[PDB]
Amino acid sequence: GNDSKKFKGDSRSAGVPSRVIHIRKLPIDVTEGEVISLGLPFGKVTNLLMLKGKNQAFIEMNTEEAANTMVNYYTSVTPVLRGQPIYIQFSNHKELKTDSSPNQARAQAALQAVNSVQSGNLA
RNA sequence: GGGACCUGGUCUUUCCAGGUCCC
Repeated sequence: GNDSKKFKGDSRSAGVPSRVIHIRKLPIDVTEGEVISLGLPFGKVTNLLMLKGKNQAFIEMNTEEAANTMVNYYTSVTPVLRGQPIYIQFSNHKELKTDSSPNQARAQAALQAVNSVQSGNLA
């Protein structure tokens, strides 16, 4: 039926079992909240890496259906941040990590603004 | 051989390819 061999895939293909998205030609003046904001209307986002020093970015969806729908819309449209359109496709990686730049400190902090409860009972 | 400038590719922060200018 509508089913297929979705058990494998890569960044140059679609239907990947991985929950990771990649963005190319990423703008410079753009921030961690923008890379999250383009993936939010597509489902829950639970990880993020800003690849500053390069025009690239990475994010992780909490669900495979959120990642599947995101690129399935972005496979026919190009997202834009601060008014600047840039390319997107699946990531070749699996689960978000950071191992090569201090820029990991800003990406792991921006996710807290998009996931905290911010309720008035806090102190 | 070196430097500067522009565009494209890109899979973890870069790297790579092409064009232009100067020594």
